[PDB]
Amino acid sequence: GSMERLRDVRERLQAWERAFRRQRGRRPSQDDVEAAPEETRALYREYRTLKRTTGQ
Repeated sequence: GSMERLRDVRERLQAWERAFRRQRGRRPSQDDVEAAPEETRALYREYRTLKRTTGQ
């Protein structure tokens, strides 16, 4: 179905958390969070809130 969206999102999330926890090594800040666009913000905050809350 959505190969372009899934590919972009999947890659965006992977790289995101990748370098994120690599340099940040902790919860993000309003500076980096508000730095990203709406779409990205939702995606990041989504996997971030789910991963942080859940703990998986």
